[PDB]
Amino acid sequence: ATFEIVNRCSYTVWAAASKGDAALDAGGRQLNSGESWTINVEPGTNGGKIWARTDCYFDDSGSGICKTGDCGGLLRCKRFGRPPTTLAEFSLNQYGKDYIDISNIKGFNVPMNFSPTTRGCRGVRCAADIVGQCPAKLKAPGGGCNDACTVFQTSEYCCTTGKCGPTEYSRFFKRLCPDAFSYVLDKPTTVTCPGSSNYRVTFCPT
Repeated sequence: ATFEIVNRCSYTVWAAASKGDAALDAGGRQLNSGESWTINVEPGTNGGKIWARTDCYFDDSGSGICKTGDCGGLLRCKRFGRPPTTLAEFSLNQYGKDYIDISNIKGFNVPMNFSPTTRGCRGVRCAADIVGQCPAKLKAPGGGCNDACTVFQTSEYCCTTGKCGPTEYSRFFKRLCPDAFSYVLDKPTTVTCPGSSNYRVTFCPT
């Protein structure tokens, strides 16, 4: 499956793509404002994620740091990134279909649209100004709006017992972005697409 990752932000981002224990394609790359990076993701990838990283520094070897979404200091991510990270999430070729969503379970850093480029399902978008509106207790000094699990480390925010409900903090993300997951047991906003669809993730779509 091909994913075209497009940076429509006025600022440079460093895209990242991983299934948690491995890079997807190169794993990461710089995208200046307006640049497009096409990656190939193996069919049947389960639990894949694409995100943006902000305010990164990398040396010649591809090691450094990002203010948001840092993946162990690597340009070429092989693991998931450090919150806050708006997440484009996908499991492909799962019994004939692909499944896509946007999640704010790990916070929000950059606005995102995640849409098919092929026929047969709709896209999802979280493009509201979540950083600017972020509750004070969730604001990431590094930049971004953390989720409440990251900040407070409770069973209720992290849904550790599988019994949690919505919270004042999850309802903030949900209000700004109804089409993204706001907490682990949120009513799903997952979209069913044709198996072997192709996609585009646009940062700052508006």
